[PDB]
Amino acid sequence: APSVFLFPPKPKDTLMISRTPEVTCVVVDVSHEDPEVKFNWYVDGVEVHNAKTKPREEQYNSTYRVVSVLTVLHQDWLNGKEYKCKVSNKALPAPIEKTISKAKGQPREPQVYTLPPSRDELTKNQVSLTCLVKGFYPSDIAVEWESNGQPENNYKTTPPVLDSDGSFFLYSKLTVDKSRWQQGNVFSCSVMHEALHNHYTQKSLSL
Amino acid sequence: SVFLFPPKPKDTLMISRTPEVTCVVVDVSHEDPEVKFNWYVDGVEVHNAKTKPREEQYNSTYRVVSVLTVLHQDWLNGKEYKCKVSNKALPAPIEKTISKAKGQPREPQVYTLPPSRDELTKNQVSLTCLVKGFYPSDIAVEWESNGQPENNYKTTPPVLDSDGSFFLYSKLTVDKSRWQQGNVFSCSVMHEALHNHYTQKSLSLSP
Ligand SMILES: *[C@@H]1O[C@H](CO[C@H]2O[C@@H](C)[C@@H](O)[C@@H](O)[C@@H]2O)[C@@H](O[C@@H]2O[C@H](CO)[C@@H](O[C@H]3O[C@H](CO[C@H]4O[C@H](CO)[C@@H](O)[C@H](O)[C@@H]4O[C@@H]4O[C@H](CO)[C@@H](O)[C@H](O)[C@H]4NC(C)=O)[C@@H](O)[C@H](O[C@H]4O[C@H](CO)[C@@H](O)[C@H](O)[C@@H]4O[C@@H]4O[C@H](CO)[C@@H](O)[C@H](O)[C@H]4NC(C)=O)[C@@H]3O)[C@H](O)[C@H]2NC(C)=O)[C@H](O)[C@H]1NC(C)=O
Ligand SMILES: *[C@@H]1O[C@H](CO[C@H]2O[C@@H](C)[C@@H](O)[C@@H](O)[C@@H]2O)[C@@H](O[C@@H]2O[C@H](CO)[C@@H](O[C@H]3O[C@H](CO[C@H]4O[C@H](CO)[C@@H](O)[C@H](O)[C@@H]4O[C@@H]4O[C@H](CO)[C@@H](O)[C@H](O)[C@H]4NC(C)=O)[C@@H](O)[C@H](O[C@H]4O[C@H](CO)[C@@H](O)[C@H](O)[C@@H]4O[C@@H]4O[C@H](CO)[C@@H](O)[C@H](O)[C@H]4NC(C)=O)[C@@H]3O)[C@H](O)[C@H]2NC(C)=O)[C@H](O)[C@H]1NC(C)=O
Repeated sequence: APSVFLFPPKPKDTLMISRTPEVTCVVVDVSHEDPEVKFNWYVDGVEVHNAKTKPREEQYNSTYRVVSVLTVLHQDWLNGKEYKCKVSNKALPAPIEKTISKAKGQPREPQVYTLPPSRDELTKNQVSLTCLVKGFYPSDIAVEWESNGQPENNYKTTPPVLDSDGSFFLYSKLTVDKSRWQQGNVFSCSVMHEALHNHYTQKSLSL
Repeated sequence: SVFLFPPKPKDTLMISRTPEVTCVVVDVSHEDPEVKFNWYVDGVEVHNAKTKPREEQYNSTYRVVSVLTVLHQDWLNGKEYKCKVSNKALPAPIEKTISKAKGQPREPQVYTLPPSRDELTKNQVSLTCLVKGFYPSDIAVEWESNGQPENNYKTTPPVLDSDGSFFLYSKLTVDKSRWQQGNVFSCSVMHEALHNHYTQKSLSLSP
């Protein structure tokens, strides 16, 4: 019998007016015997009609996969609207329902702090530039690094972690050739979040 | 449904502790709840597992569990632990295997980072412990001061770095005053690839 997965928009998508945030309702394990899928969409319990439902794609395990995509208003998502996908199939005793929304709670502003490498790490060929991002809510967030207006690609960011006050934190780690750090180049940690002014801040780091 | 859980990292690294592998069984009904367990170590049956007396969950389903005690070195030497389960609702007995992640162990580099200047505005401050370059990801991190344990800390999960090794960050939050006074704070790290399975690095206010 069929299964349903509801996917939220990307954090970046909801924070920038230029981007297009979407909610996606994927349905898997639809059979040949009853292959028709109907989708119904609701926003805060109210039906909407603007969703674009893709034609169904057969898969290698001889089950059908069908996707539906609802485009979402930036402010609706940020204002906490609930997005419901109702999925109907003649193989299902009742239509499956999933709901998704922005995590509930008062948004909190990220504190962004850049940390230089430890003295001890200077023995090595490469060094670690650390960006601590703390006290934010909800956990939806995007983090990036750049230098001299151009993007630094050798970095990893930890997932968000629930702190003891109910807020979230994370760390991002940029790895650069020691030489570059020594020369005095400026490195910048960019952070995108709803509780930031213009949904964006950045903090710089150098010696 | 059956889920096989490994030991806690701390348990396998200290001879005093008792590492255990746990075989948790979910969705057990009242009509046919007569669960059995068979355990094998490297394909060889072992009879020293203790099965837990049962508890029941919020739904009509029961939550059931068995626990096998494990030799420290067996787990560190990569032995395979198999849990076999039979039930009246089951067409066939479910079975699962688990073991330590394969690969050459790699030693953690541990670096302590003091708070950013900007965070000094606040009532509390963040002491950061960067732990990098370790393999496998099983690891334990702790903080202490004056030989006594600091409780107000959180540690990120391990994150896969670009070289195939893992890193993480641990964040200790202390009252700003304490940092100012010049107290010494220490980040303790436990891992298989460390000498005596243990290292620690200290942090304090350096004029
Ligand atoms: C038959 O085949 C199909 C398709 O398989 C084809 O494709 C290949 C994979 C390959 O196998 C090929 O041979 C086949 O032709 C199978 O469909 C698959 O079915 C599984 C379920 O069995 C389904 O479930 C998992 O997927 C969720 C994540 O999916 C995203 O990421 C995947 C990679 O990680 C992608 O493959 C997938 O497309 C999808 O990708 C995202 O798509 C959106 C929309 O397009 C994009 O916007 C997005 O960017 C993109 N991301 C990425 C990274 O690409 C995963 O989340 C599901 O997890 C939940 O379900 C489990 C319960 O089953 C829970 O254990 C789990 O915790 C998750 O749910 C939690 O709990 C509940 C929900 O249960 C929530 O309330 C809660 O919030 C949630 N989170 C928690 C608790 O934290 C799940 O693991 C696969 O996605 C699906 N594959 C595809 C391609 O659709 C089918 O199984 C086969 N059938 C049989 C019988 O064999
Ligand atoms: C009736 O209720 C029960 C009880 O649940 C209670 O929990 C509450 C939160 C509440 O919501 C309510 O549900 C109840 O009060 C329901 O059962 C629960 O749900 C599922 C059963 O479908 C089951 O499996 C999921 O969790 C697995 C891990 O659970 C650990 O962590 C949970 C917290 O996140 C704990 O709740 C849980 O106890 C367990 O905790 C660990 O336990 C050991 C004990 O030894 C400790 O040592 C350990 O420290 C401890 N804590 C933690 C934090 O670790 C999870 O692994 C499962 O995920 C995999 O399998 C899914 C298949 O369902 C895949 O979809 C998914 O991708 C996962 O990943 C892949 O799995 C394949 C194998 O399938 C691997 O090969 C592959 O490598 C792997 N890839 C990955 C990860 O990339 C799964 O999500 C819960 O355990 C169970 N809860 C309990 C408490 O037992 C039940 O649904 C209800 N009944 C009905 C009919 O609905």
